[PDB]
Amino acid sequence: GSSGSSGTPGRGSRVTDQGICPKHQEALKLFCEVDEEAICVVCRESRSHKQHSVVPL
Ligand SMILES: [Zn+2]
Ligand SMILES: [Zn+2]
Repeated sequence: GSSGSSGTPGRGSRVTDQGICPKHQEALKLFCEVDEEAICVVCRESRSHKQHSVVPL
């Protein structure tokens, strides 16, 4: 009985879902708990994710 116990280690230990919004280009410091996508201060204020319960990444 064999098994594909082969894989590569994942280094980093740092968040990446807080880069920059490709819309307003603002430091992503919030995450829409309604769309499940990282957003920026502008996005949150934007009616787009304004009504959505956004949280501080
Ligand atoms: Zn934005
Ligand atoms: Zn949203």
